[PDB]
Amino acid sequence: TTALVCDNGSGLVKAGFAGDDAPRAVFPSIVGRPRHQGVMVGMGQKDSYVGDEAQSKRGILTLKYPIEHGIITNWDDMEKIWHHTFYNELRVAPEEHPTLLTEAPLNPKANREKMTQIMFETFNVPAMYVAIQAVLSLYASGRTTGIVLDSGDGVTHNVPIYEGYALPHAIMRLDLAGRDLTDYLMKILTERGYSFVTTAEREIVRDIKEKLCYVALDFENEMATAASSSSLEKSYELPDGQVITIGNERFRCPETLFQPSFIGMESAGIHETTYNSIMKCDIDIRKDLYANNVMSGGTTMYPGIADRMQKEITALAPSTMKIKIIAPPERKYSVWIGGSILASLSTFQQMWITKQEYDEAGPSIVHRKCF
Amino acid sequence: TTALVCDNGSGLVKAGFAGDDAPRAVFPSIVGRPRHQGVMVGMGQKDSYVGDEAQSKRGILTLKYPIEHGIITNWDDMEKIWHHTFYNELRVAPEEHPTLLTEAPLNPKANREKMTQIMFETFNVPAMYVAIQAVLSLYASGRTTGIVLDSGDGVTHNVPIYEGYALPHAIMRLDLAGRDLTDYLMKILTERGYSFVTTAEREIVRDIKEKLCYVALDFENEMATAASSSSLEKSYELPDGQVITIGNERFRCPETLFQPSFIGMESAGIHETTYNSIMKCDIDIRKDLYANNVMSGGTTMYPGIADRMQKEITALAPSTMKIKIIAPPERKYSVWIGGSILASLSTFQQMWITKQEYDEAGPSIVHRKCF
Amino acid sequence: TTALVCDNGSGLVKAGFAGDDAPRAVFPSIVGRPRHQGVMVGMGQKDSYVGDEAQSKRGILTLKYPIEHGIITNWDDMEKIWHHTFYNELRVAPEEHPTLLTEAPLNPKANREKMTQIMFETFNVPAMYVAIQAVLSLYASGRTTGIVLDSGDGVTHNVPIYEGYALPHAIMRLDLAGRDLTDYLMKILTERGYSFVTTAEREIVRDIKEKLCYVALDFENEMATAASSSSLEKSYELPDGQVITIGNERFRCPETLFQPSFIGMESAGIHETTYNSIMKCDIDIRKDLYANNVMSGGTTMYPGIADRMQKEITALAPSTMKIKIIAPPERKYSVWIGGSILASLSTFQQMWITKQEYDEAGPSIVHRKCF
Ligand SMILES: Nc1ncnc2c1ncn2[C@@H]1O[C@H](COP(=O)(O)OP(=O)(O)O)[C@@H](O)[C@H]1O
Ligand SMILES: Nc1ncnc2c1ncn2[C@@H]1O[C@H](COP(=O)(O)OP(=O)(O)O)[C@@H](O)[C@H]1O
Ligand SMILES: Nc1ncnc2c1ncn2[C@@H]1O[C@H](COP(=O)(O)OP(=O)(O)O)[C@@H](O)[C@H]1O
Ligand SMILES: [Mg+2]
Ligand SMILES: [Mg+2]
Ligand SMILES: [Mg+2]
Repeated sequence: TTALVCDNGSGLVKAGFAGDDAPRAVFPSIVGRPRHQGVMVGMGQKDSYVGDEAQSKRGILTLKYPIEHGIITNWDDMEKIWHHTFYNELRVAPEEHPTLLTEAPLNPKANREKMTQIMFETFNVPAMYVAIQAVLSLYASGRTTGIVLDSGDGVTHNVPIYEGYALPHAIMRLDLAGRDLTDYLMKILTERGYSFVTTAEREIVRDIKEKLCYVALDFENEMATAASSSSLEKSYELPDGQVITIGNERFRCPETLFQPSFIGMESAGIHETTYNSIMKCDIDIRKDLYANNVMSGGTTMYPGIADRMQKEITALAPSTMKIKIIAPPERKYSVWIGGSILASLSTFQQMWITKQEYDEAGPSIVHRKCF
Repeated sequence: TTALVCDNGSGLVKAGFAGDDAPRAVFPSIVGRPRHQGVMVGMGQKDSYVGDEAQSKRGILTLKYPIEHGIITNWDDMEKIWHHTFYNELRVAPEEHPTLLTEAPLNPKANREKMTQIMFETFNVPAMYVAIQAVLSLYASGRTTGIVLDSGDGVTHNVPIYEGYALPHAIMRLDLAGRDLTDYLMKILTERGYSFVTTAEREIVRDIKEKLCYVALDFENEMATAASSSSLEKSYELPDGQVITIGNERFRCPETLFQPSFIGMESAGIHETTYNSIMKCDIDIRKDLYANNVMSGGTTMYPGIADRMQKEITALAPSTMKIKIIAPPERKYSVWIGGSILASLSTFQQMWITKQEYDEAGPSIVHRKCF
Repeated sequence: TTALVCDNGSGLVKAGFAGDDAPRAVFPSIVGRPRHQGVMVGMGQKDSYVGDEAQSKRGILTLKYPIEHGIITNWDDMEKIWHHTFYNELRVAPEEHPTLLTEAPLNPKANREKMTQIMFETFNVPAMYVAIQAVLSLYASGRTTGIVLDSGDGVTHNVPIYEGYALPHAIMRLDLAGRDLTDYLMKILTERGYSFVTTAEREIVRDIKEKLCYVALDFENEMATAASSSSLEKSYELPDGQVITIGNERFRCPETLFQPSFIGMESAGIHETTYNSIMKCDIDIRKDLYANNVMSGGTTMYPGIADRMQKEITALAPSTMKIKIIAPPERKYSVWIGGSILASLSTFQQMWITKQEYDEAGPSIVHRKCF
C-alpha cells in the first residue's frame, strides 16, 4: 500500500503520497463560518467552509485557525480539516493508507496523544507515526549532520543533529513566526492610515507581507536610506481597487525575527538562538554545525534572510570557523519532502504504530515509539 | 610463518609483523559508545566504536579505556580491541601467526593468565609469548647492560639489567604516567577559566599536553621567569575555533614526574626512584648502570627531560661517576622494536608457548615459561 | 571593631556581622533594568534595581545574574550589588569593618584577584579574607573531620577534610546546581502546556521548584506510582490567578542531581561523585569520612534527599562501613555561620590581609594568604 504524508502546519496543510517529490494538496488550514444571515433560499448554504472555499468566500465569513503556535486548540475544526484533506483533496480512504504526521518539538504530550486517538478511532487508519519537523527537513536536505532552523507560521525551532544523533538538551523553541509578523505588519500599517481589523483583512496583509517584505542586511542603514528618498517605496493593489504604498515597513516587519523586542518579547533573535543552540553542543561537533545551517519553512523565504543570518553568525562565531547557510529554493516543502522520504524507506516500515499496538497500549504508545 | 608483535599499552596499541622497523598499526586503545539517542534511520549506526573511528566521533560518544595503569579492567572491550587489531588493522588471520604480547612488571598474574586464555581460545593462536616491556626496550637499544626507565600512559617502571641478567629485587614500579599528567593538566587549566570535564575534552587536553608541555631544568627559576614576563606564554586553538593561552602550566604539568606530591602522592620522583633502583643492585655493577640509563615511552618525549634526569642523577650520584641518559628519537616505539627483534631471533623460537603445551598445562604455564 | 561576613552566592546574598547566629540581610543577587519605555513623568524612575526591589518590579524588568556558576561575569552589576549590601542592607561604612568573603573551590584566580582589588580600592576595606565555602560549612558543623557536599545555585562541590587537614587532590567540582534544575523544570513544564520564557517566569518556576519538588527514594517505583494514579499531583497558583497541576515533574526535576544525563551532561551523580572523592583519600581516613557526610546549601533542602544519598552511598560503600548523612535544618546558612565563627576566632585575626600588605604585594597576595 501507499503511505500518506500530512504536514499539518499552523498556516497551511501539506498532503500527498510517500515517494512523490511535491505534495499534491496545499491549502490553508482555516475554517470559516458565516457572520451574516442568509436571505435567499434555494441555494446551497453550508454552516462552515474549509480551505480554499473559505478563502474565496472570506468576505462573509469569520476565519479561525484551529492550530495556534503549533498546538491544536480547536479539535472539532481540526477534525473537519482532516476529513477535508482525506476526502475532498486526496480522494482516498484513510482506512487503507498509513499516514505520517508531523509536530514541532517541545509540544504538549496531549496534542500528539489526541492526534493518535483521532487517527486510530475517527478515521481507522491502519498505522500512523509522528515525526519531528526539523528531522524531516534534514532528511530532505540529504544530510545526517547539521542544525535545522525551521520557521513556519506558528513555531520557530532549532534542532542540532550530528551523525544522525540529536541533542535534545540543545533544542530551541520560540513562538515567533509568520503569524506574529503579519500581526506586527497590521499594527504598523496604521502609521500610513491603512486599517485592517478583520480576518479577511489579515489574509490580505499576509499576502502583502509575502509579496513585498524583505530582510535588510543593515537595518539602520536601510532605515536611513528609506528616510532619505523614495526608492524603497512600492505599491500594492487591494482587492477593491484601492492602492497602498509602503516604505520602511517592508523590512521593519521581518526585522522582528532578529529583534523580538519590537513585539514586546524578551527573547533573543533567531541568529543568537542558533548560536546558543550550537554552543550548548559538544565542542567537537560545533565546527560541523557551523557549516551545515539548514533553513526550512515559509518564514525563511524572505529575500536576503540567508545573508543576514550568515553575517550575524559570522559576527558571533570565531573568525577561524566557516559559516555556511543552506537555503534550498524548495525549503517551503522540506518537511513534507523529508516525511515522504522517511515513509518510503524500507528500514522505517518497522517503526509504524499499528492498530493492534495502540489497542494494547493506548494513546501513550506514541511517546514510546516516536521522538 | 611471520610472527605478530602487539604492544597493548594503556593509551595506544602498537601492532605489526616481526622483522619490521616500525609498527604498521598505531591507534588509540579506546572504546566509544553513543550517549545520545538516534533520530535518523537508514544510516549505519553501531553500538560501539574502536580506535580512530571513536576519536573521530568522540563528540557524541563516551570514551572508556579498557586498560588502566597497565592492568586490563574491561575484558569485553579488550577483546573488541584485539579483534579490531587482528582484522581491521592488520588484515591477518590470528590462527596462522604466533603473537608476542607485552606487559609491565609486577602486574597481577590473572591479567596475563586471562590474556593467554583469550589468545588460545577466542583467536586460536598457534603460539604466544608474554615479555616484560622494559627488557624489550633494552633489546631495541642494542644493549645487554643498563637500567631502563619506561614510562607510558599507565605505568612508569625501572628494570636494571646487567650482562643479560635482571635483578628482580631492584625492580621499581610507580602508577604515575601520562594519564595522570593529563588529569593534573585538566585540573590546573581551571585557574585560567578553561573547563574540560568530558572524555573528548580529556583527549583535547592530552593533545594540548603533547604539543605544549616541556620539562624545566630549574623549576623555581622557570616559575619566576613565568611570573616575570609573558615569554613562556603560548596559544592553542580549540577544535571549535576558541583560542586558549597557558603560561607556567606548560612546565608545571610534567613537573609531577619529579614532584609526585602535586597530585597527592607520597612516592618519590622518577630520578630518586632510578637512584634507589641503582643503589639496590650490587656495588660492582652500579658504575655500568650509571652510564646506561635508557628511557622509553611517550612520557619520556617531553623536551628537556633527559637533561633534567641527568642533572638530578648527577646531584644524587657520587661525583666520580659518569651519568649518561640515553634518549633515542624513536623511543616511543622501543618496546615494539625490541619485541620484533626478539621474535625475529632464531634462539627465541624454542621459547614460544604452543597450543599443545597450554592444553596440557592450562593458563598457569605462562608463569613458568615467561618472566 | 566588628567584622563583616558576606556569602556572595550565585543566587542569594548573605550578609551580617561576625558573632551573630544568622545573617541579617538575605536578598537575591539580581540586577534588573527596564525593558519598556516610561510614559509618566514626575515619579522616581531608576536605570537599575537590585535585590528585592528588582523582584517586586520584575514584571517590567529584565533580570540578570552577575554571578554564573560561582564565577563573577558582570563586575559592574557585582559592584552595584556590593554597594547595595554595604549601604542599603547593612547600613555600615565598609572602611571601618573587615569583611570576610567566600568562594567555591577550583575557581579562576582572576575572580578572587578582582574581588580583592575591588574591596581594597572601591570600598577601601581595612582588611579582607577569602575562604573556601565548604570549609566554613565544616566550621558551622562543629567538626574538624568530614567530607562536605555543598550545593547552592551555581556550584556543587565536595571537600574532604580530616583532622583539620584538607586533601586538595580529592576535591570535586560540578557545575550542576539549583539554576540548572530550574531550567530543566522550565523545559519539562512544557509537556503539560505551561510556558515560561522570561526571567520573571524563571523566578516563578524557581519558586514552584522550591515549594513542590522532592527527591524520590526509588525513581522507577515513583514513576510507576505517578503513572498509576493522581496521588502525587499537586496544584500551584500563579501570581495572575492561574492554577497549574504537576505530577511526576515534582521528583523528575531533582533527579538530575543523581542522573546528570537528563540535561545532557556526561558527569556522574552527586552520590558517585562523593564516593569517588572518598575513594581518592587515604585508606585510613575513609571510615571517618563515611560517617561524616555533611550537606549544606539550598539544593540540599529537597525533602528525602538525605535518605536517597544514604541509600546510594551504602549501595556503593562496603557493607561493614557505617554511612551517616548530616543534614542540619539550618544548612541553607551553614557557610555564613561558619564564616562568622571563623571571623570571631582570636587565632584567625592574624590571617587578615590588610591594606598595607596588599599595597606592598598587590592582588597576588590573596593566592598566598588564602586557600
Ligand atoms: N515568500 C514569502 N515571504 C515571506 N513569508 C512567507 C512567504 N511565503 C510564505 N510565507 C509565510 O510563511 C508561513 C507559512 O509557511 P509554512 O512553512 O507553510 O508554515 P506552516 O508549516 O506553519 O504551515 C506564513 O506565515 C506565510 O505568511
Ligand atoms: N610528545 C609528547 N609529549 C608528552 N607526552 C606524550 C608525547 N607523546 C605521547 N605522550 C604521552 O605518552 C602516552 C602514550 O605513550 P605510549 O608510550 O604509547 O604509552 P602506552 O604504551 O601506555 O600506550 C600518552 O599519555 C601521551 O599523552
Ligand atoms: N526548599 C528548597 N528546595 C529546593 N531548592 C531550594 C530550596 N530552597 C532554596 N533552594 C535552591 O537553592 C538555591 C539557593 O541556595 P543557596 O545555598 O542560597 O545558593 P547560593 O549560595 O548559590 O546563593 C536556589 O537555586 C534555590 O532555588
Ligand atoms: Mg511547518
Ligand atoms: Mg608502554
Ligand atoms: Mg553557596
